[PDB]
Amino acid sequence: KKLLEELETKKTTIEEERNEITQRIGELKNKIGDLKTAIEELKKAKGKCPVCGRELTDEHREELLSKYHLDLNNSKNTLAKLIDRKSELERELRRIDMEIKRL
Amino acid sequence: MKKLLEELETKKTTIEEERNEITQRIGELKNKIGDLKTAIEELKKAKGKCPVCGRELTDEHREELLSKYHLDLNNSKNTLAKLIDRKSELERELRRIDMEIK
Ligand SMILES: [Hg+2]
Repeated sequence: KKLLEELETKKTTIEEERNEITQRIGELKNKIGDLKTAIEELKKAKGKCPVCGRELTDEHREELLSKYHLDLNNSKNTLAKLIDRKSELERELRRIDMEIKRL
Repeated sequence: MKKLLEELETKKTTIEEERNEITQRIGELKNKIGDLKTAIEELKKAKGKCPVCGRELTDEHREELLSKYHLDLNNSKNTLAKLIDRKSELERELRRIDMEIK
């Protein structure tokens, strides 16, 4: 019985992880999108920001570019890892059920 | 005669020059129109800071800037519609000058 209890609790723990990961994947995609369109605009700068109009030097443009591309890649590496993790948790869930149904 | 002919050739050329400048305006204009649409798209994303350079972008400045860009966008589209119609007309006149020339 306590075995069943532990399985049921482990199952809710997995679903919580899977639901949080699902939410993280969505946010990361939004972030990745924002980074790309930001990098796009930034490349059009030539002394002034094309979005807000304020002064933006080639030096800063460049640095802002390096920073955003580093943020973009890291977010894509995390996205990929999140996807794999979600797929793994789904197999665990199917398996945790397997054990339950039996008991 | 020979002077009528000259006048016809000289007018033909002034029309091609007009037609060629409008063509160039249209190209620039279109690119300015795409730039305003992309600047507005990014600007709609601001919430305290400019999403592009990270500077402070207050909600008040965002709306004002959004007003200016929308205003320049619609106008640019106004001029563009006009230039295209003018160019279409100049080409009508060019075809008409050639006839007169035969
Ligand atoms: Hg900016």
